[PDB]
Amino acid sequence: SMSVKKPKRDDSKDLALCSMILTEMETHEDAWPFLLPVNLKLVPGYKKVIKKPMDFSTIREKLSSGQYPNLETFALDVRLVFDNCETFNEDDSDIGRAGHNMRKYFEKKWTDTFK
Repeated sequence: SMSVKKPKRDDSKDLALCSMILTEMETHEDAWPFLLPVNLKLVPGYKKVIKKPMDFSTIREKLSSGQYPNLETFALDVRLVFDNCETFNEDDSDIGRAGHNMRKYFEKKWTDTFK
């Protein structure tokens, strides 16, 4: 509350460490469905169904330009990528499986880096 603060967590490395995690996601072999925005002209259904499209390139630009106020907002957009993928893709598809794999990969890095 006013003039009563929990001890200050060092957040000065967060930007750099989120960039490294994002690099590792970008270079994963199952990243290919997620590297660029879904083409809303060429993928029937996507525009209407997926209210908040997100992809790694968009996260990378947001990161590089100070559009994440903190590391939680960064994790929200990464998770959004996988939640969108599950909304639109069957579990038993290459893209569906890619999404589950990448989410698992991300969540381990996240815990190991920050928890």
